Amino acid sequence: HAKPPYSYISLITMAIQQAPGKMLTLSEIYQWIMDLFPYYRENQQRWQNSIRHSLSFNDCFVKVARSPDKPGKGSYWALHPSSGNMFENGCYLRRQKRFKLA
DNA sequence: GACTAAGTCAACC
DNA sequence: GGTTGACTTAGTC
Ligand SMILES: [Mg+2]
Repeated sequence: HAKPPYSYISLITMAIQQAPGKMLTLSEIYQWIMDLFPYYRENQQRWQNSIRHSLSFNDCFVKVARSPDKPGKGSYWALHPSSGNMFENGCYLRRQKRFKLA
């Protein structure tokens, strides 16, 4: 296929938002992206590292530790509540200012 | 075409 | 897996 019309930032945000808990683990971020965008069924070690970079680099995704083991392995990732509706209203490729913190 | 957000590669933790 | 950074790629005005 051709590449979906969304940035990883957009992708990760749709994945978190649809989450029943509004937070996912890395692997669950990967699974959503693959369940819906067959394009991402390929080239995995390239884009999966780029998802990790996004999650760490971007202030709009903060991690939320697990507690009582649950399944276990891997933190949870959620959206900073002060992110606004950023990749929202028709701009999924380039944000008009990336959410940086202070 | 600039300006700066986004994606790559890759070491380290 | 989660951070970092140096550097490239690319959307948008
Ligand atoms: Mg982050």
